[PDB]
Amino acid sequence: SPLKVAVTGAAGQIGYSLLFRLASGSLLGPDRPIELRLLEIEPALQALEGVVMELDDCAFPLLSGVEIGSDPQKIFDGVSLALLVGARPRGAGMERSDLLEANGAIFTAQGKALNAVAADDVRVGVTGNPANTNALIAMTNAPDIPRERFSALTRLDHNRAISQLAAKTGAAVTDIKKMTIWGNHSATQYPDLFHAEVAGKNAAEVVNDQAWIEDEFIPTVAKRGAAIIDARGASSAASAASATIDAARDWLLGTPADDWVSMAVVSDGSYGVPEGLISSFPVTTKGGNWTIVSGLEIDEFSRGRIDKSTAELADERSAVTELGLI
Amino acid sequence: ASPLKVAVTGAAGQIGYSLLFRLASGSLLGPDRPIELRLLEIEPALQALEGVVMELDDCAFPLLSGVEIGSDPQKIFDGVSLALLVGARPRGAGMERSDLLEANGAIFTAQGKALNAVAADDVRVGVTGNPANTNALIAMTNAPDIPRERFSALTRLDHNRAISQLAAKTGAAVTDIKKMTIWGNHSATQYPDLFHAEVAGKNAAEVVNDQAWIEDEFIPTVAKRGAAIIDARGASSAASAASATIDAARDWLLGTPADDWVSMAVVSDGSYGVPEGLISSFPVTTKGGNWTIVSGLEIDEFSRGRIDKSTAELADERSAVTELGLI
Ligand SMILES: NC(=O)C1=CN([C@@H]2O[C@H](COP(=O)(O)OP(=O)(O)OC[C@H]3O[C@@H](n4cnc5c(N)ncnc54)[C@H](O)[C@@H]3O)[C@@H](O)[C@H]2O)C=CC1
Ligand SMILES: NC(=O)C1=CN([C@@H]2O[C@H](COP(=O)(O)OP(=O)(O)OC[C@H]3O[C@@H](n4cnc5c(N)ncnc54)[C@H](O)[C@@H]3O)[C@@H](O)[C@H]2O)C=CC1
Repeated sequence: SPLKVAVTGAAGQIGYSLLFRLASGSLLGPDRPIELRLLEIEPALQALEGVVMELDDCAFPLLSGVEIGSDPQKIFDGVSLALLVGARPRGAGMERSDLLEANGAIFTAQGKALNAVAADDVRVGVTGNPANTNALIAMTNAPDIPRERFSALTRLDHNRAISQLAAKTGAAVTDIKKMTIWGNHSATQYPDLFHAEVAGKNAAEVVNDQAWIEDEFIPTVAKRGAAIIDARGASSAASAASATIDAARDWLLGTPADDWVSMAVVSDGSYGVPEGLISSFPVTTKGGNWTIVSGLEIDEFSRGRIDKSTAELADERSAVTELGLI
Repeated sequence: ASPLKVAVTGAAGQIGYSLLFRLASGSLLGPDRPIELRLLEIEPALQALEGVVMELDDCAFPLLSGVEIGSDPQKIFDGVSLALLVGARPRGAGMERSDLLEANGAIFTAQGKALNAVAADDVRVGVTGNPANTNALIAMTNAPDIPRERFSALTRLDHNRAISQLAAKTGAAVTDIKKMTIWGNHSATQYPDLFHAEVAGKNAAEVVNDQAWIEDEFIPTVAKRGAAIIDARGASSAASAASATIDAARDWLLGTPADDWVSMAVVSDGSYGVPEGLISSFPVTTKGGNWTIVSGLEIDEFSRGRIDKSTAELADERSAVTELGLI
């Protein structure tokens, strides 16, 4: 039976990479058909028709059907996975608050729609920026969907961190395990080498260089989005779509034993992350359910960085509360 | 498995951007066969290419064993077993499709020589850049030490587009559609052949039962699909062209299903009255990196007319690149 998958922002950059991955089998593998439900805003519908034409022209055996629309209550109808990509990208004259203000209402409305018409088993992945806060907004506006069903994307941060570590250590990405991104999808994010493993050995022990971690690794990961913008002239697209795919796939199909991934999810207070925030944690997944990895010891350096990020998250929560978005 | 060395030219372009990430995540060889990407561009695009590689790196693809970038085809093609020649000017910005022949041909003269000098003995070469058939003809001719059967031009997009149209018309799913054939040139003279195609074990032309629909709607719709995409999106069909490039290479290397066949523009041995030595689209089955033209098909009158128009065009293009000294 085809999985009903809603994708918002389907005519934009990320969408133009993502839809073809989805329809070709990148999400659930070669034996699981997919129904795509694509949401856009009015002046993009024509372009969306174009995208659908290309989808048709790929002759994808797993693509059971495509519906397009501009009403979230039509498109989210009975969907089991909602990928909320639609939102404006970061502009050059924008402060973070500018983008937060620009995009939040989207998630108020979409959270309400999901609450009204989504399938009982729905999982909701939020890619549109600011990811964490937009997920908080959607979650809060869908009180009849379990709060655990909402996750903001920090998987791009996670994969970027894996890439940087792999490059530094001369290891293959398949040798890198238990990478963690803590907190916000922003320049305050904390990539944690202290619980990661490179080819079976503690990553911090392998790289043996605190000054590298602080001066090169962390800010290269944290500011990689900006670096991509500078090198390419626009924010990440194909890699954001790939990260969206990885996160949703792992969420639905489960994480490898002896590994974990980064997902921004609602905090119950674990690791001193304020309750109610959407914050990136190390998690394992099984049967569509995530579990925050337990028993980790948080060193003083890591604690300082994590707190910096959660402080930023709390500020964002206050800001959207003031705007009346939640 | 040891990483397959795959060259992709035009890597910083639109098709490239839609192609590389699917290649690196396993679309070509499946979940357990790593690949080494070797990416070729011209100098003004190298900076953009760096950005692309940044994104590739940021996907942390387990199958992507490594990436090399450069502008020297002798270096980038070194040891490759698959060369996907996507690099070439597209239509637009002062150029119509007919202008591409002279604009792009020399690329393939040069890359042909490069491949001849440095590619792995087992190399297969797929030409996407337009005009695809004639560019493949040029590449093949300038690589005399590589078997002629190793070169193929992409008609798989036409093929997939025709499958799409047929499935929509008949209310069938794409999995119902078998034995689609595109004959001839990847151009407006292409001939999508419903007479040998199947819709779930039924003759496709009979299922549609409407010769007027075939001639007046189906064929021109398939032919002009690129322009339709542009008119709708405001940008060209990069994702579906990338998808077709992947399909063709994948089926070439891994083989076609036993109940099916695909379209590939390959060198003609005179089969079906297609002048020898043209790179022309044929129905083919594939096994282990080799193609075989499907034999014994009865060519009806109408089909014959259309096929001959397309091969006539291909002959004129061959003559043109011969006059230009590209072969
Ligand atoms: N979390 C992450 O790792 C990353 C997040 N992003 C964010 O993802 C978002 C999308 O980025 P791009 O695709 O590059 O931008 P884009 O502008 O190319 O595409 C956004 C699309 O969303 C559509 N849209 C706007 N409002 C909508 C609504 N209410 N419902 C449905 N669709 C709507 C627009 O019409 C547009 O086509 C941006 O906010 C960007 O900052 C981007 C990269 C990485
Ligand atoms: N056979 C088919 O079904 C299709 C063929 N095409 C053709 O594919 C070609 C590429 O299309 P797009 O990606 O849309 O164009 P594009 O302009 O976005 O990209 C072309 C890229 O090729 C690069 N390039 C030029 N000369 C090169 C050389 N000697 N070596 C390496 N790279 C080189 C350019 O710098 C550019 O980055 C065009 O010729 C287009 O007409 C396009 C769609 C379908």
